Amino acid sequence: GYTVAVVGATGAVGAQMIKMLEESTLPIDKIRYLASARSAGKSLKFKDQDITIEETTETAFEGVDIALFSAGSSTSAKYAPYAVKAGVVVVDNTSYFRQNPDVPLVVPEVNAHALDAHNGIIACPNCSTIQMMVALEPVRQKWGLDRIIVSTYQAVSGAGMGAILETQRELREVLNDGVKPCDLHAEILPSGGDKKHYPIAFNALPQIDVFTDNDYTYEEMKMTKETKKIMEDDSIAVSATCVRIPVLSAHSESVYIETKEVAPIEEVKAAIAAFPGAVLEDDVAHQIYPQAINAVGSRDTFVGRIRKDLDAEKGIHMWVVSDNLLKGAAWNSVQIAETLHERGLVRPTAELKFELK
Amino acid sequence: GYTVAVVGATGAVGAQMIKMLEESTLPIDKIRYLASARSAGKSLKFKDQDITIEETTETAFEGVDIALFSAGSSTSAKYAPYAVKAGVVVVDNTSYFRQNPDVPLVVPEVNAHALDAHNGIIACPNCSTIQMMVALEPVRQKWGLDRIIVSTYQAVSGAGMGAILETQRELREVLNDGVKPCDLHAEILPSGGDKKHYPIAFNALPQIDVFTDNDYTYEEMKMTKETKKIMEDDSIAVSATCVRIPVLSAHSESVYIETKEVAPIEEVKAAIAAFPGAVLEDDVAHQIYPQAINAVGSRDTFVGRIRKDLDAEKGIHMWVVSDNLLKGAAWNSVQIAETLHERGLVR
Ligand SMILES: NC(=O)c1ccc[n+]([C@@H]2O[C@H](COP(=O)([O-])OP(=O)(O)OC[C@H]3O[C@@H](n4cnc5c(N)ncnc54)[C@H](OP(=O)(O)O)[C@@H]3O)[C@@H](O)[C@H]2O)c1
Ligand SMILES: NC(=O)c1ccc[n+]([C@@H]2O[C@H](COP(=O)([O-])OP(=O)(O)OC[C@H]3O[C@@H](n4cnc5c(N)ncnc54)[C@H](OP(=O)(O)O)[C@@H]3O)[C@@H](O)[C@H]2O)c1
Ligand SMILES: O=C(O)c1ccc([N+](=O)[O-])cc1P(=O)(O)O
Ligand SMILES: O=C(O)c1ccc([N+](=O)[O-])cc1P(=O)(O)O
Ligand code: NA
Ligand code: NA
Ligand code: NA
Repeated sequence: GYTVAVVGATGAVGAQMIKMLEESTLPIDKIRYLASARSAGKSLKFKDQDITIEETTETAFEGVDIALFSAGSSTSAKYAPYAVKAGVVVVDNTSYFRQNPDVPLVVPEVNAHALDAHNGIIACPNCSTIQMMVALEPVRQKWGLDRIIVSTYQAVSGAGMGAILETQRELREVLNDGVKPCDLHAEILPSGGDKKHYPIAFNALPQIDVFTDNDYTYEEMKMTKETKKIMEDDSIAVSATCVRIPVLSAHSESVYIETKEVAPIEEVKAAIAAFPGAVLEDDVAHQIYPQAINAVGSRDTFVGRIRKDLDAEKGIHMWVVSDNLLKGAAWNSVQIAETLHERGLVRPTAELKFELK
Repeated sequence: GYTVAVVGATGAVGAQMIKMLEESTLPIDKIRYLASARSAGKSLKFKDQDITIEETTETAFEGVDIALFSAGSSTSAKYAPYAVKAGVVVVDNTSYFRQNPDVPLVVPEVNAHALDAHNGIIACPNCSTIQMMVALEPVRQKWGLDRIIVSTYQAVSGAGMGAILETQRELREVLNDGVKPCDLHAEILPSGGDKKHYPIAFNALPQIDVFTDNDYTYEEMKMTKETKKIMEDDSIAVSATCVRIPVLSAHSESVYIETKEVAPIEEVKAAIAAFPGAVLEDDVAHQIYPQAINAVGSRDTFVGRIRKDLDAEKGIHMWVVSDNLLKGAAWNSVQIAETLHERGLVR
C-alpha cells in the first residue's frame, strides 16, 4: 500500500480530503496529516485511528508516496518542490502550478491521458472550472466548442474555514440581532488577500480572488486559461464573471456555449447523461433542475436547464451545480490519486523540474 | 391635485408605492388604498394621516384620476378594464398588459415618448428588465445593440412579502436549529403559482415564474420580449437565465452585450455615467463595483465591472444592480405617474 500525506488537513478542503481518502479505493498503509506549526502536535481522526498533525517542512515528506496539497498556493510553492525532490507524487489543489507546462492539469473524466507525462506534480483545476469541464466535455467531443460565456454563483467554503464562519456570523447578526447588512463588519470576503472586505450576508459580490491587469479577476482568468489547457484547445473563447453568493457549499453556474456544429438539444441532454461524473437533472415539466442544496455531499456534477439560445443557431444555455469541496476539490484530487495508482504512475520522478524556494 | 388609488397597498410593492408617493412631486389631493376583502377595514398611513383600506371592486374606481396596480396579474386583468371605463389612468405593475399593442411599456429614461400614445393603461416592465434597460440604453444610443445574454441574481422580495418571510424563517432554521438546507419546508418559492416549492436558504433556484413551452421561464421570456418593445427594435437578440438567490432586496445581473460598432470601454463608462438614472461605480483598483446591500433604498441603477470580452471584438460584460422594489417596481411606476402629470397626459 501507500503512505499518503494530506497537506492542509485542518482546513475546509483538508477535512473533505480526509473523508474522500477514508472512502477511497487507494490501498493506504500509512496516513500523515500536515498543517502549520500551530496545528502540529494536535490530533485528528483517520477512520478510528488518532493521527498526530505534523508541521509542513522541507523534510516532512520522507517515505511519502503521494501527497495531496490543499493549504493555499504559497504552501504549495514552498513545499511541493521539496516533496517531489523526496520522491513523492504531489496532487496539488492550488492555482500555483496549474499553468506550468511540465504539470498535467487534470479532470480524470476529461483528460486522464495527460497524467502519463507527469513530472511529480499533478494540478487539480479551480473548483468552478472542474464542474464546467465535466458538463461540457461530452458536448465538445461530439459537436465541438467555439466559445463559452459563464456567470458563476459561488459558495463561500471555497474561501476557507474562516470565510464559512464569517458568513455564518454575519447572517446571525442580521437575523438574530437586527444588524443591517450594510452595517456588518467583514474581515475576509471577497478576498482574504485583498485590501478591503465586504459583507456577504444577503449580498452578491462580483469579486473572487484579486483583480488582474485586464480588469477580470484571477478567478475569471483561471476559468479561461484552465479550460484551454484541460480541453487542449487554445481556440476556445472563454470569458467569465465570478460572483460570491450566500451559499456555504456547492457552486452553481449559468453556462452559455456555442458549438462548432449544431447540436440537437435532446442529444446534448443525452450526451451529458451518458458522460461519467455528469448527471442530467432536467425535467422542467416537473421543475427538476440542479440545486446547490441537493448537490452537497455528492461527487457527481448536475446539469439542467439545457435549452437552445433564442437566436444563435449554435448557442446553448445550461445550469451546472457541484459540491465545490468534493468534485471541485477533494474528490477531484482523490480521483486523480486513484487514477495514478490504477495506471502505474505512482513512482518517484527521475529529474527535478521545479524551482526550490 | 389628483385622487390617487394604490391597488395592492398592503403588499411588498404596495408598501414601496406608498413610500414613493409620499416622496413624490405628484400633487395629491386624495389618496386611497385598495387591496383584497381580507385587508379591507384595516388602517395604513399616508404620511401622518390614517387611510382605510378598501376592497377592490368593479365600482370602487369612481372619482379616481390615477390608479397604480400592484396586486398581481389576475387583479389587473379583472379590475383595470373597469377603472379605464370609469376614466381612470391606470399604471400597471403586472405582466398582464405588457405585450398589448395598445399599451405603452415604459421606462421613463428610455421611452417616455411612448406615453403620448396611451389609451388609459400604461404598463411598468418587469423589475429585472427595467434596470437592464437603464444600463444599456446609453450604449444602444451610441454604438447599437446586436445581442444581449443575461444571467440574473434576483432578490426574494420580487416574489412578495410571503417570500421574504419564508426566506428569513428558513435561514434561522438552518443557523439556529441546525436544520440541513435540503430538509427545509417551503411553501412559496421558486413560484407561488407552480406545483412544487423549494428552499431558497443557502441555495440558488434557476426558476423565476413558471415554465413556458420553449423551456425558458416566463421571467426569462419577459426580459426578451420587454427589451424588444421598450427599445422598439425586434432585431435585438435577447436570451436570459433568471435565478433567485438569498438576497432580500436588490437584483444583480451579469450582462453580456455585443454592440453594432466597437465601443471603446472608457467611452462606454462615460456614456453610462452621463445617462440619467444610471450611476457608474467602477474602480477595480479600489474594489469598487455595484453591490446589492448598498443599492437598497436608492432609486438609481448602479453599473460596474465594465470590460471588453476577451475574444469578441464587439462584446462587453458588465454588472448591474438596483433595488427591485424601487426602480424595479414602485419608483418606475411613480416616475411614470409624475411623467404623465408633467406632460399633461392625466386625461
Ligand atoms: N483566526 C481566526 O479568527 C480563525 C477563523 C477561522 C478559522 N481559524 C482556524 O485557523 C486555521 C486557518 O483558517 P483558514 O480559514 O485559513 O482554514 P482553511 O483556509 O480552510 O485551510 C487552510 C489550511 O492551510 C493550512 N496552512 C496555513 N498556513 C500554513 C503553513 N505555513 N504551512 C502549512 N499549512 C498551512 C492550515 O493549517 P492550520 O490549521 O495549521 O493553520 C489549514 O490546514 C483553520 O484550521 C481554522 O481552524 C481561525
Ligand atoms: N389582514 C389579514 O388578516 C390578511 C390575511 C391574509 C392575507 N393578507 C394579505 O395578503 C398578502 C399575502 O402576501 P403576498 O406575499 O401575497 O403579498 P404580495 O405579493 O407582497 O402583495 C400582494 C398584494 O396584492 C393584493 N391582492 C391579492 N389579491 C387581491 C384581489 N383579489 N383584489 C385586490 N387586491 C389583491 C394583496 O392584498 P391583501 O393584503 O388584501 O391580500 C396585496 O396588497 C399580505 O401582504 C397580507 O397583507 C392579510
Ligand atoms: O484559487 C484556487 O483555485 C485555489 C483552490 C484551492 C486551494 N486549496 O488550497 O484547496 C487553493 C487555491 P489558491 O491558489 O491558494 O487560491
Ligand atoms: O411578473 C411580473 O413581472 C410582476 C411584477 C410585479 C407585479 N406586481 O403586482 O407589482 C406582478 C407581476 P405578475 O405579472 O403578477 O407576475
Ligand atoms: Na453521466
Ligand atoms: Na494498472
Ligand atoms: Na441583432
